Amino acid sequence: SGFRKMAFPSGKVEGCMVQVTCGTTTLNGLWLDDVVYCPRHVICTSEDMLNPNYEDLLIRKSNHNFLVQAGNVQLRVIGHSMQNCVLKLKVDTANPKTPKYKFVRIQPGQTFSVLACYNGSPSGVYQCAMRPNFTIKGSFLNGSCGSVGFNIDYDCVSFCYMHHMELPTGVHAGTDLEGNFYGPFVDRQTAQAAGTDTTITVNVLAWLYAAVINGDRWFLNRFTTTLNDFNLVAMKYNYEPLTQDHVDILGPLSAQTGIAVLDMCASLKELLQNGMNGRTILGSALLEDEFTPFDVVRQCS
Amino acid sequence: GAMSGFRKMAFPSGKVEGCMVQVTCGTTTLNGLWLDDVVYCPRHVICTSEDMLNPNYEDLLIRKSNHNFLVQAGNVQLRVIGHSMQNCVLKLKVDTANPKTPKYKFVRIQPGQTFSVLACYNGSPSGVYQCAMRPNFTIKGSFLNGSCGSVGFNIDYDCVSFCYMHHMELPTGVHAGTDLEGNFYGPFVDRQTAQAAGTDTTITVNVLAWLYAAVINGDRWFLNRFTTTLNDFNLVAMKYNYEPLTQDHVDILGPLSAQTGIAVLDMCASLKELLQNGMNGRTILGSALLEDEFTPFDVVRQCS
Ligand SMILES: CC(C)NC(=O)Nc1ccccc1
Repeated sequence: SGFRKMAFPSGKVEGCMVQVTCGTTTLNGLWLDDVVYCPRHVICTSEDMLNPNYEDLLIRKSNHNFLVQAGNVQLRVIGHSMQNCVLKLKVDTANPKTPKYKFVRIQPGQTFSVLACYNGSPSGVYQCAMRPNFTIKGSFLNGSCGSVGFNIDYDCVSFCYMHHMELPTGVHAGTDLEGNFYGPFVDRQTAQAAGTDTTITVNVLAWLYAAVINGDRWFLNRFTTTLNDFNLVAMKYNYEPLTQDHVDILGPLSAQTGIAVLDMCASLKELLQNGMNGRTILGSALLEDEFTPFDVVRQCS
Repeated sequence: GAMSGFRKMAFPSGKVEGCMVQVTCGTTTLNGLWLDDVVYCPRHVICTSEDMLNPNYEDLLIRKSNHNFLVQAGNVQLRVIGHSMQNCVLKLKVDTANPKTPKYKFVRIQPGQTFSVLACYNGSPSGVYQCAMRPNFTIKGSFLNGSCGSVGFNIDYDCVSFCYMHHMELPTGVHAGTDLEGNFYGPFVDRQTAQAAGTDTTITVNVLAWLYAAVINGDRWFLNRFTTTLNDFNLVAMKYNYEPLTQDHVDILGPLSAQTGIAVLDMCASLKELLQNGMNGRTILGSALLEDEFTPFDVVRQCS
């Protein structure tokens, strides 16, 4: 018993963090093989960062512009290129601490760990989910530009996120490791705000399934709803609509607890309309939405 | 501001990952901590299921030889050249010093203080989380199976301060353990006899540090114009199962009080009203819950 949210052990990622400096700007880079990955906005001054031509500003930088430092050892840039919003700096030295790794792109509602870094130094690690509005909750004290998000599967690190900027609303925004932004954001000093966030409905249901596996059962009722009717009530409460895909992902938990997905959806619809009336689920008075169905399957199976 | 939307973080775990090993005695398998040429693990690794109600560890240990213990780091078998007991922690000397040994200390923590736990299974790091030593001397840990010997730690200036090792799960869902010198936190014993955690309380000094942090970051809806006496506050607080506040904790919040202009007992009056009215969907620093697992030490350093 006991459901604590956990981040992946960060050691494999710690051995890849470096410090990247262009002019006055300093931020974190990801050193894998003989390439350092970092946000492309490190080559911008105050003049440039309003509507910059990144590819034109980038060719006109040499290789020695870039100050790459890994501990006390300065890595030697022997080439640079751009891939969407990530700058790629090929260096002369392969990282001997390079782990088994992959670049993957995740979907809103999926969870990963972030290794918060400052000036290339790892400061802390936390578990989070990609919000439905494609932002990640976190403060200025939860990593600066170039900190990465990742999952670990087997012994392989799946890099899925790189932090590019902190929005004023206590959330940050970024890209995958191929430079494609998550959400309608641009790497520019312009008026940018996150849309209205919603609650990740499939994750709440995963969490309610976890509560049932830990014998927290008071909220279960004999009723079922339709996917159509559940969605009607869900959106009124700023919950995400549930898709038939989400229903299928929840399949294994339904088979392991005996609670059909639309059976559990009736309990969650009741929770939304009446609250918990002074009760708790898994020890919390609030519904958790940063546990994927697979997070529960790992921890509770 | 700086801490708008702050999430709690564990320390980067890599330095501890390098010290985790698997310790087996007979058919019992759990985690050990490999520092220099010593492996530390719970002493009940030497117990059978029948020993667990009333193990005589001194008796069980003297019947063990160095070759009773199987220590494994990855695919490498470490060879035990000695064993001794320090309180509830078993200490296995091995013939190989851990080349990944970080700079480290053994420290005992008080309730309310925070640290990270590297949850491990079969010597293998599985996950990491940040927590506080609860006032009832337990920690709320992961689902678990065989995470005994997982350690809790702080990192400061690349030196790892080891403060906790997991020993047992109480019937409540919470966990109990020792410092790295083998002394339990709280009144628990490493036996399978009927043990129950006391009624847990909210760490009030940590809540007040959190509310102060919210004020530095411009989140001010919960402040009132009232103040209170320390003993009027403690009368109300304990009725909400909040931990009593001492002059020590008043002093500890002193820097935050000076940085915001809000006297500690002023904030206490604000907290008293929060407990009265409740946060009912309203958020502080982006969190819909009164956080009690962030210490005044961390707030002052993150809000210079
Ligand atoms: C509750 C919100 C902030 N999320 C987290 O706390 N993730 C996290 C995971 C492991 C250790 C510390 C934190």
